[PDB]
Formats: sequence, C-alpha cells, structure tokens
Amino acid sequence: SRRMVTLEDVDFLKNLGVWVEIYHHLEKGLLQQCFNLVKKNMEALYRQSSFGWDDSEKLKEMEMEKLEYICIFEKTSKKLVGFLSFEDTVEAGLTCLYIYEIQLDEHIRGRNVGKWLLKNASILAYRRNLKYIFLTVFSANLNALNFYHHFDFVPHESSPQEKKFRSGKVIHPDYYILYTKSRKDW
Ligand SMILES: CC(C)(COP(=O)(O)OP(=O)(O)OC[C@H]1O[C@@H](n2cnc3c(N)ncnc32)[C@H](O)[C@@H]1OP(=O)(O)O)[C@@H](O)C(=O)NCCC(=O)NCCS
Ligand SMILES: [Cl-]
Repeated sequence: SRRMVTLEDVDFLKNLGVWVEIYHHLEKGLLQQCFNLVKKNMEALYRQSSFGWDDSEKLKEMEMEKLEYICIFEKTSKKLVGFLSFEDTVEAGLTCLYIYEIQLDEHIRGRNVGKWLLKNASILAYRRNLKYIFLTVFSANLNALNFYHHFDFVPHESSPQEKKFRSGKVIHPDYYILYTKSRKDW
C-alpha cells in the first residue's frame, strides 16, 4: 500500500497518559526493566561497534552510584516506556551533565518525549551550575545523530574525526563525542 530536582512541563506527559519519576538509584525490578529497554534498542549498535556488547557489563554500568535516572511510565499499564540517565561530572575542564542513556520504547518515539527528556536534562544541568551537556553517540545511529544535531550538539575537540589518506587508509570512527551548552530557557 505504497500509494494511497523539579521537572518542567509535567502537563505534557499528563496529556500523553504517562508520568515521570526521578530516581537516585534503580531498585532491582526497575533496573532489569531499564536494562531490557537499553538492550532492545541498542544491542545491534553495540555489537557492530568496537565497544561490543556484554549483558553483564551493561548491567553493572547501570548500577553505578553516580547515575541518576529520569523514568517515564504508562498510566494504564504502569510499565516503563522510557528513561534518561546521566551523571554530574567534568569533561576536559568543563562542568557538565553527561548523558549515558536516552531510551524510548518504539511506540512512544516521535511524539516529543525525547525532546521533553533532553530539555529537562538540560534545565537540570543549568540549575546545578553545569555549563555543558556531553554524550557519546554511535556514528551508525543516524536517527540519534540527527536528533542531537537539531538540539545544537556538535563534536567536542576530543571527538574522533573522519580521516582519509592517499595511502588508501580510510579511518571512519564508530562513535562521536558531542556537546552543547546547557540552558534554562526553552
Ligand atoms: C533518540 C530518541 C530518544 C529521540 O526521541 P524521539 O521521540 O524519536 O524524538 P522527539 O519526537 O522527542 O523529537 C522532538 C524534536 O526532535 C526533532 N527530531 C527528532 N528526530 C530527528 C531526526 N532524526 N532528525 C532531525 N530532527 C529530529 C524533531 O524535529 C522535534 O523538534 P521540533 O519540535 O523542534 O520540530 C528516540 O528516537 C529513541 O529512543 N531511539 C532509540 C534509542 C537511542 O538511539 N538513544 C540514543 C543513544 S543512548
Ligand atoms: Cl548511540
């Protein structure tokens, strides 16, 4: 058929039939649910990268004390449908919120929930006197790459760069390090 930590704008989620919670640490059950979303969304991308995928390794990462979680659940099912995780840190001398994950279940993508999570992360960062937002992204993840570009992320000086030599050597990095300034006004 090809030719026919007070969060902002919570009312937006209410209008979608979802709600948000902030976690300092994930409880055992929810840890497993978030892991399931990351694995479902990302396993293939991790596999094809130099980083690889290890279930046990991703799990331990998500348990790290430094990571804070913003989680969105469906009002009817009370199931997790998305989250954003981050740490407050420093990157090359710059104070930042470093995003580890932004993950949405398939059925809730493309409805401005990604924007909602990113915007709130950015606001939180600014209010914590964190001047930048940083993240890593796979070069092969084209949708995410363009999503970030739209929200003014650009490669940090520390990001790997494309390189081509007359010798025939071609270097395509499998990830970028992106950043942008945090902002309180959206
Ligand atoms: C990446 C992700 C979180 C973005 O969420 P999303 O639901 O798809 O995007 P949203 O609907 O919330 O985006 C809203 C804004 O982003 C823009 N946008 C979204 N995707 C875009 C794309 N591929 N190219 C250009 N702009 C894009 C929209 O224009 C919109 O901006 P606007 O209101 O100013 O017009 C989502 O696609 C996802 O969960 N992907 C799977 C997991 C993943 O790859 N995470 C990144 C690695 S951790
Ligand atoms: Cl990615």
